[PDB]
Formats: sequence, structure tokens, C-alpha cells
Amino acid sequence: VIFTEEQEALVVQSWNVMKKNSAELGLKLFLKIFEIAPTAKKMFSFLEQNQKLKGHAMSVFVMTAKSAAQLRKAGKVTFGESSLKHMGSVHLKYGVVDEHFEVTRFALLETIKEAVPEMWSPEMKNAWAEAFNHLVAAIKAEMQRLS
Amino acid sequence: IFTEEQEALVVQSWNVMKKNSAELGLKLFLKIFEIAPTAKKMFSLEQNQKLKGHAMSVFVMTAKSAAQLRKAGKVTSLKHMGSVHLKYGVVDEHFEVTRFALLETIKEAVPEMWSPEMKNAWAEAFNHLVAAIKAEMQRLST
Ligand code: HEM
Ligand code: HEM
Repeated sequence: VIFTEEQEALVVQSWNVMKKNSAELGLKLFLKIFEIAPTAKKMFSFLEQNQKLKGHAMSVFVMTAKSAAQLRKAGKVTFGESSLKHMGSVHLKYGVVDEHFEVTRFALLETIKEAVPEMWSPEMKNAWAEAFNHLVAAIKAEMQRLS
Repeated sequence: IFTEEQEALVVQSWNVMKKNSAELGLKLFLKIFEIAPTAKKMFSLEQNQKLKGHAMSVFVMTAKSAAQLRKAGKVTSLKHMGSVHLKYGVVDEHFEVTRFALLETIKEAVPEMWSPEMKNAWAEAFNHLVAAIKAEMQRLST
């Protein structure tokens, strides 16, 4: 797929600003997830500032920004050895459905809009959205590859 | 149990929203399909649609619940509600996304009045209504 250099810079530069507040931005991300769909808590076996709840939210942030660089360099999302199968196996094992990915995307954009209020743009969201969509498509491709 | 103070919060706020109920229905499903676009697959062009009339039902049946929960203590068609939602696979995630979008339409849309008790009033009225729908949804083989 095609991913312009401006879309890459929008994600990289905005993530460079959010790197220091990534911990607090992780808790707020899951606060909106658990506010929109509280049943999402059941998939996580882990009091209110839970470290693996932030560490998972950390991953959603950092892997999405890393995805934007791959979409510009090669045009696809590439995972490493024993990593693509792990992503698919875990999300499949806990029954992550499309609604969970799409609520997380909505909450992610809401956490990127309230973090940097003066960087966001109708072009900024599409950069983070496509980077998040291609990342989910790769996770879902390995989940649907258990034939 | 549903206190009289919680009833007044819903009844009075809905009286203001009665005139804008039509547009408030489209706004409810616009946020639903924005948060979880896969919800469209459960339904069947979509400018003005019967999805607004369906969203009308979500609005009007929730307001009816607040009056019923205060008058009698229960939500009072029920067999049809459970049967339809069961056949299309409406899960808990769908009910709570609709609740979030509903509350965003009751506090952030055109009704500009809000309170820590106002949201909880519509939330409990929506929960007891959904609990009754879900009680009839568990009328499957298990
Ligand atoms: C682009 C989106 C996502 C990415 C990049 C991502 C990434 C990850 C990573 C790195 C792990 C850790 C695996 C391990 O440590 O073995 C994980 C586990 C997990 N993820 Fe995701 N995830 C995403 C979306 C989601 C969504 C939407 C849900 C559901 C709300 C979800 C639920 C889980 C669960 C339940 C686990 C396992 C936690 C545990 O082992 O206790 N993930 N994910
Ligand atoms: C929360 C997520 C919900 C989803 C995803 C959902 C979905 C659906 C779907 C797909 C139908 C079938 C429509 C048709 O085939 O014509 C339906 C029917 C209906 N829904 Fe819901 N529903 C939800 C909640 C509610 C709530 C809270 C109410 C109000 C109490 C409600 C009121 C109705 C009514 C009255 C019908 C009857 C339609 C008919 O008889 O043709 N729904 N719903």
C-alpha cells in the first residue's frame, strides 16, 4: 500500500512529543476503552494503575508509530520472527473481535487529540488511523491464518 | 429501586429533548458506527433512515423506563426485544457502546445540562432497560 512521507512525519513527530507522557497516556487510553466498552476488562486477567494495562497500552502506541515507518519504507507492516505468530496467537486466544480493535482505534485517536491539542489535523488522524489499520490488518491476517 | 430524584432528572431532561428527538437519533447511531463500524453489519443510502426510528426507540424506551422504575420498580414487546437482538447477535459490547454514544448525545449534543447525577440517571435507566432485554435474550438454549 501507499503511505506518504508527510503521513509518516505526522505520526513520528507527534509520537516524539508523546514519548515522555507515554505512561500517563497509556492509562488514559484504557480509561476511554473501559469507559466505552467495560466488558473489555474481562479479556485482561490483571490495582487501578496496573502496570501491564499500561504496558499493553504502551505497545499499542509504539507499534503503531513503528508501523508508519514500515508503511513508508516498504509499503507494508513487517513483523519479526516468533513475533507475528505471537501477536495472532494471543489476540485469538482471548477472543479479540473487530469491535475491540475499532473501539481501541477510537480511543487512541481521542488520546492523541487531547494530548497534543495544537498538532492534530484532519490530516493527522488519517496518518495515525491508516498506521493503526494496517497494523490491525497484519494482526488479523495472522489470526485468520489458522486454517 | 430507582429514586424519585433520579426519575425527575430523566423526565425533565427528556421533555426538553422531545422536539429534537429526530436528529438526536441520527446522532446516536453516527457515534455508534464511528466507534464500532462493524455494528452496521447487524443492520441492513443511510442519510435519513429507519436507523433514526430505531435510535428513536432507544431514546423513547429509555425515558419510559425511568418513569416505570420509579412508579413500579420494573421495566414494562419484551419477548420481541429479546428475540430480535438474540437473532442478530447483539453482545454486551454493543449495548455499552450504544450507552456511551447515548450519554454523549445527552450531555454533549444539543442538551447542554449535565451533572454527576444526570449522567447516572440516564445510565441506570438505560442499564435496567438493557438488563430486561438481556434477561429475555438468555431465552436461548443455554
Ligand atoms: C494495534 C493494536 C494492538 C497491538 C499492537 C497489541 C499488542 C499486544 C502486545 C504486544 C501484547 C503482549 C503479548 C505478550 O506479552 O505475550 C498483547 C497482548 C494482549 N492484548 Fe493486544 N494489542 C492490540 C490490540 C488489542 C485489543 C483491541 C485488545 C482487546 C481489547 C487486546 C487485548 C490483549 C490481551 C487480552 C492480551 C494478553 C494480555 C495477557 O496476556 O494477560 N489487544 N497485545
Ligand atoms: C445496544 C445495541 C443494539 C443493537 C446493536 C441493536 C440492533 C438491532 C437490530 C439489528 C435490530 C433488527 C432490525 C430489523 O431487522 O428490522 C433491532 C431491532 C429493534 N431494536 Fe435494537 N439494538 C440495540 C439496542 C436496542 C435498544 C437499547 C433498544 C431500546 C430499548 C432497541 C430497540 C429495538 C426495537 C424496538 C427493535 C424492533 C425492530 C422491529 O421490530 O422491526 N434496540 N435492534
